[PDB]
Amino acid sequence: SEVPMGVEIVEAPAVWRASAKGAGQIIGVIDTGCQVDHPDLAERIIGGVNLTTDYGGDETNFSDNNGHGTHVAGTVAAAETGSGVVGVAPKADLFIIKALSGDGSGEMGWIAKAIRYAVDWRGPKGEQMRIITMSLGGPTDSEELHDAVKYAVSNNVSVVCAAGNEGDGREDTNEFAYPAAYNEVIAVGAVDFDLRLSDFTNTNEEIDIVAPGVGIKSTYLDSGYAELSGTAMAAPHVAGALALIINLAEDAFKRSLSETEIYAQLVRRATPIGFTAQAEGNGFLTLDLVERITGQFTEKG
Amino acid sequence: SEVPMGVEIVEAPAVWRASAKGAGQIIGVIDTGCQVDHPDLAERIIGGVNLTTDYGGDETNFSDNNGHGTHVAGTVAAAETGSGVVGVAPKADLFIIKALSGDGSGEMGWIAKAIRYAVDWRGPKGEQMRIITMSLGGPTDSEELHDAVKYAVSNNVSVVCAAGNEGDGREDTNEFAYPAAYNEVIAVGAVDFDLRLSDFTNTNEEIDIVAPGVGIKSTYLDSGYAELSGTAMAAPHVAGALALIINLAEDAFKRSLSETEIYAQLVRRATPIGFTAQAEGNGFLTLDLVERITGQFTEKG
Ligand SMILES: [Ca+2]
Ligand SMILES: [Ca+2]
Ligand code: NA
Ligand code: NA
Ligand SMILES: [Sr+2]
Ligand SMILES: [Sr+2]
Repeated sequence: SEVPMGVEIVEAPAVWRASAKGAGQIIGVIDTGCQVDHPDLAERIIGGVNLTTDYGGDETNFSDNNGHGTHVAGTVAAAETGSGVVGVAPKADLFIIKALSGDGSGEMGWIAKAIRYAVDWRGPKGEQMRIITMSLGGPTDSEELHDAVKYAVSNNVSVVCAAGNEGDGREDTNEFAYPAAYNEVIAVGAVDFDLRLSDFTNTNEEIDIVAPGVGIKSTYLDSGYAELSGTAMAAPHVAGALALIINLAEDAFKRSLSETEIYAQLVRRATPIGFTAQAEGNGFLTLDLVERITGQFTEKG
Repeated sequence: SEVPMGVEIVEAPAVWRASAKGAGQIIGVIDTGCQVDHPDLAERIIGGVNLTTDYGGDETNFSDNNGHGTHVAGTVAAAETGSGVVGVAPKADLFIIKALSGDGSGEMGWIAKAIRYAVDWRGPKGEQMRIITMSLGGPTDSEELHDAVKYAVSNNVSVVCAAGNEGDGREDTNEFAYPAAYNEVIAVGAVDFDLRLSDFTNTNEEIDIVAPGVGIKSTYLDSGYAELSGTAMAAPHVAGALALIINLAEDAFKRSLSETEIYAQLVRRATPIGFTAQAEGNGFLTLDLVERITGQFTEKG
């Protein structure tokens, strides 16, 4: 089906109805930018920015030299179309922030302003962003990346990061990457479709959750489709999951929720597997877990 | 058994082993003070303060004129003894803050300093407090009660409050009490042993969880035992639950956790019943829920 397996095990379809499919949420994608014209993405993308000196400092060209950030974006919100793929939140909107280059590398300061950009951003109506996603990592702790992050988190924005693919198969070796390594962030590691712990996934004391990250079919360059692998692919499932969660929990609680409140709601939709918390964090993302533990039986007409 | 039913449905016994029974955590009880000599409490109480002008401004007499704060304290940590009752965290220590009078009333400013006291407190080693509990409510929002609360929460202290017993049986009438009504607090409503929604429990958009609050047998005055009722009795189960949760989650995550992190861990040990979130918040406190969803089978020798 139009739906990939990762969007499936994560249980997004079980909650689309109650979540309005992510409708009304704007997700910032910080990556190598995006193919704006891909049929599976064009009505999701409502804008973007270029902060690399790719295309020579060209502030408004945020298309994709790599293919990476096109992939990630599909996982977050590839729309339903009969065609290709659907993302965890096919009614959420994507703001593209190209802060990586065609070589897939970026300088700490490209990231930091990307974060700030998205927080400080507004669009026509005053439509602001609530989730940001970054399937990208750096071995280096520079403060003020930290600060951009803390800037975000305390203006009720949720920050979702790939954990890093610099690890072995020991839960007990711990390997870090930034910004996933900061506490304020939602740091996502990777498992495959058999919930086996992918080898490359960084383990540490700051991992929040894991999601599918092996052979993820999603939107590719030149209106294509490709299967990539990495914690870069895990991260966006939890990015989308958050648009669902905000909607369905703001319904239920009948008000706005804090960053804190959102995180708690994410975490209660996580199911431990058999790995340590340094490896799986709070568990694997199971978006229907709350319904399932509650088991009300309702009429059917 | 020495164990009351509320400590039982809440599933405290299922996690005592892994939590060290609350060992190493100091819970502040803000109430009508406590019978320091009750056999079921004396080795739990490691100090206390009097901030009422009961016993004429007598700063160091924190015994109990009412019986209320003796009850609450038992629910939090009545120790195992073969005798009477056991609390949700029978190895946690209690600091008594009398800020209510023999008439069970207190002035907003007695509360506010009680909170501040406990935060700013230290004992011999530099043993500080992590949980505070307040089975007490006031119809009035005075800022700087708010601030005491925010003071607490941002110095990694968790604040646990009775929701209020000024409600009907409609989930949709919403009735408030302070400090339970502030967002930063963990506000607890009451259900009975059949998970029926007790009538008196305040409902609103700020309720976090519910726990047993009908006919709670606990430690009473003059080394007695009594069954009281109210959200005042719900609150302490979640107070104790937090000492368990901190211990077991700091084991698992192998570091210190923030206020945020603690709350998420509480909330994932809550099971919705069939009521709205205005009524049950995130659900009923089920301390073994995480194990149960994870279902690893381990050897037995
Ligand atoms: Ca490792
Ligand atoms: Ca009501
Ligand atoms: Na599609
Ligand atoms: Na006892
Ligand atoms: Sr985190
Ligand atoms: Sr709250």
